[PDB]
Amino acid sequence: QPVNQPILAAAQSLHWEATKWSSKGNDIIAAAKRMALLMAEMSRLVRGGSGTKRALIQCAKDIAKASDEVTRLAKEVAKQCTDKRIRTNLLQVCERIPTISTQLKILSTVKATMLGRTNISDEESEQATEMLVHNAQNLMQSVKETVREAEAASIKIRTDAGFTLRWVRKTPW
Repeated sequence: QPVNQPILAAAQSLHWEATKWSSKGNDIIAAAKRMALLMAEMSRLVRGGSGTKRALIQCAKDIAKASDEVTRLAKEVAKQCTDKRIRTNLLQVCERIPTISTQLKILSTVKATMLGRTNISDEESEQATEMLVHNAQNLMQSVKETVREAEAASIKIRTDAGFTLRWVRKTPW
């Protein structure tokens, strides 16, 4: 029942952004929603005492897989974008995500191995937790920025080229 509040808040931050749009014809939106949902599960798992070890590692694996989908798709959009200013801005963020999510897998495994066990101090334990939480905030923020910029980039899409990603806002009606 206990939940690591900053991870849950980072997850809700991403969710608030992703749910501004429909997933229909929008994978970036679908993957971002999945990440937000998985990251909320992560806050339960880090704060949960047992059985977390297998689930903590799998949750990080799921989140990293969803991030590769976000990165892969956001890179195509940058490619089809005429505005260099937006194209350049989107690409760096897309590039950073794989590094952050690779780090999520490492830190989740570290936190998972160091659990239940009384060998390590409460200091090393909290630190492992804080490293994980920091990575989670960074990841949530990077995907949120990627969602916002990918939408901004769609406006400038090369005229009549390939297939675009559909941006429909659900806030109205």
